[PDB]
Amino acid sequence: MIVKPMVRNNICLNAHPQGCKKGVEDQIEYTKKRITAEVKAGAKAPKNVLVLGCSNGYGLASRITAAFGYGAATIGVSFEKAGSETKYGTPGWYNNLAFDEAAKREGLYSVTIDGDAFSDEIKAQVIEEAKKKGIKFDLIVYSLASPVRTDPDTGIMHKSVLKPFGKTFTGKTVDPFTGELKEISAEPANDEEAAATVKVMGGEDWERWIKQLSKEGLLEEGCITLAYSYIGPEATQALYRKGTIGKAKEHLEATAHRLNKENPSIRAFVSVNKGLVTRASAVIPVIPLYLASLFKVMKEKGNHEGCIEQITRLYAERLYRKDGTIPVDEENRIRIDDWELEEDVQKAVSALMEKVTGENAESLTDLAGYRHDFLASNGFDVEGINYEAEVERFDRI
Repeated sequence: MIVKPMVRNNICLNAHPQGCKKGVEDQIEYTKKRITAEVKAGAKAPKNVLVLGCSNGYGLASRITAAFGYGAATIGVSFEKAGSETKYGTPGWYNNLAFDEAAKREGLYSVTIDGDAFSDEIKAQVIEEAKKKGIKFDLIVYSLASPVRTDPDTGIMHKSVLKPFGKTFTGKTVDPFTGELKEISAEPANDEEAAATVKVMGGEDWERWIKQLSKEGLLEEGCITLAYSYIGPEATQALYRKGTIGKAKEHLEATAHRLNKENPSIRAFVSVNKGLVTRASAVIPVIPLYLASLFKVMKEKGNHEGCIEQITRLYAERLYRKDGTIPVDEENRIRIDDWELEEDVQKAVSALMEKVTGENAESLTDLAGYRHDFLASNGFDVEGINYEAEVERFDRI
């Protein structure tokens, strides 16, 4: 049948198999052009990489950059739903298929483990595969993105929330598909939601991954491990700084800190990345309007980045530099949101957000870019795909 996007409750339910494939291929093509012999010259390189949350976003870009930019062997872990002949798989499933197929063609070692990365079973499968091939990891990318986590020690499921503390957080927002400006709110959270959010979005599982791998002797001396995060603009501080998200990030930072203390042979960092369209963006106040404005400003300035641009820059200009350093802020965090949080960028975005109305939104902001990023995450609206051609089956390509 002809596959078109199906969005319900601000979520794209289905996925285009060929579109997802093309999306992966485009990132690979960029990486080959971005990470050249000259960029790599005189710098170290990853060899054995573990990527947790490898099927989309920053995780996918991290695996692609490591594999197709540096030639590294990668083990990827993600929790997908398989396609089947008549029903849809998750976009990450098709992405993983595209990646492994491309990696095989290049002659690269690539193994994808599908399952709950929060579980000890999945960790066991990783350790087993690593033991089998004599692999010691020198780079571990933690990019897990889930609203829920089942505690491996208790079996209790925890649900994260995106809410402030004390007062209700209210701000403008925009529907990129209709162009309508709205006013939405996030109610203040309780102690349970706060603890649960830290349980899900903090650094517990990350540290658990590291400690288990270290115990099995699967970490190379000086192994780099990163957990991706976000700080955001002043307008959203009520959530990302002082909200439930803010507490989770604080736990993430304290975790990277504790990791370095107990493993003198390791290099752990929180990597603060730029803002991007995510599954949860739609329900967050301010965020969609900010991002649409941010995309507009940064594309005009020439410093706009997507996932693959962000991560290739991360590898080339932070992790593997010719000077052998790893630049961090005053809190020992890697910052690649540095272009986003430039004063000239933030002032332009702030001025832009104040001028946005229902009549000028499509013209004043990059609603087009927002729609593309939202759709491309599921394989829709990507260049070079017919879309008027029908998909024969959904368990392939």
